[PDB]
Amino acid sequence: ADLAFEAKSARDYAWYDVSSFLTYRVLRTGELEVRVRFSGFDNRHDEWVNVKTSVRERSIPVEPSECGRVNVGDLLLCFQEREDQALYCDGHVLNIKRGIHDHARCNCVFLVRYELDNTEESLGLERICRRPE
Ligand SMILES: [Zn+2]
Repeated sequence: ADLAFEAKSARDYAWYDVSSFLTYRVLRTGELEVRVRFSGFDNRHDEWVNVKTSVRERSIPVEPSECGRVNVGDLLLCFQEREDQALYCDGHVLNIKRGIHDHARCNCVFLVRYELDNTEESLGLERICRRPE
């Protein structure tokens, strides 16, 4: 499979799936930014994003069978749903409460610390994605 990517928006600090890269530019600080096209979406969404900070290989869904590779301290992309918006943003696993289950569905409860505002939330596997490698 080909490398796929996600990019961090400087508007909301959330990660979004990238369809294609249109162009690049060098700020007079020497810092590299690329123009990205976002997945399944209008083209006023196009954004300049920093290459090193805001572009990375796409996050990976975790099957119930592999819920055991997610440990504490681990970095995850977490589906954060709040007062009317739902963003995918970084968080780290503070605690894991293992449940009894099988291949079909995971019922483990992961307590996550969101990186930005530092709030916390308890997520299930169905709402997180792991980092490659
Ligand atoms: Zn589990």
